[PDB]
Amino acid sequence: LVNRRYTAKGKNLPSSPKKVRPIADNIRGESYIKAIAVLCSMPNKGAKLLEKVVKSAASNAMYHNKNLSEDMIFVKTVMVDDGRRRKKIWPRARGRADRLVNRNCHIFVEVDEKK
RNA sequence: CUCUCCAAGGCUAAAUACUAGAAAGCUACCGAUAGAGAAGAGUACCGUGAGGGAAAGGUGAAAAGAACCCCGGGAGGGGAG
Repeated sequence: LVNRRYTAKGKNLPSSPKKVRPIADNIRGESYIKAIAVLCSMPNKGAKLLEKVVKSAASNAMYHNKNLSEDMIFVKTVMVDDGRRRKKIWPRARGRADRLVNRNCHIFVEVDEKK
């Protein structure tokens, strides 16, 4: 389905997909200007990560299609998958130890020329 | 009774037990949770010490390891090879 000419992918980003998905829901299908404004405004780590990936996707589309400006572009699809995990130890009382997982996420954004 | 043997001195190869290993070979023996614990080692780690004891093999036929360009602080991705 993907026009892989027009897309950006960010692998192993430092946030959990459970925390990045809602921000993706708020910009899926919006216009590029509106999405960029939302991501700049909202002070969430996932918001900043999506901002980088979305800006890169728009840049790729513009570079390969010179007659496409920032205001014909809308964020067509947005996918947020889960990535590698790292386990570190958190020690507790009575010699008990717990493993403390750190999750990463993959982010895939495709833009498309507006309706 | 008869039949055998002649101690209280000292040696003796071979046939026999064994393979940590060395070389030459074999397997209706194993193929990475298997096989020695260990394809990387009694190392990492645990205990004052005696001692106990892991997990981790694979690009491609050849690095011929992605010139250069774009986004990004990078990472990474999108093109070009």
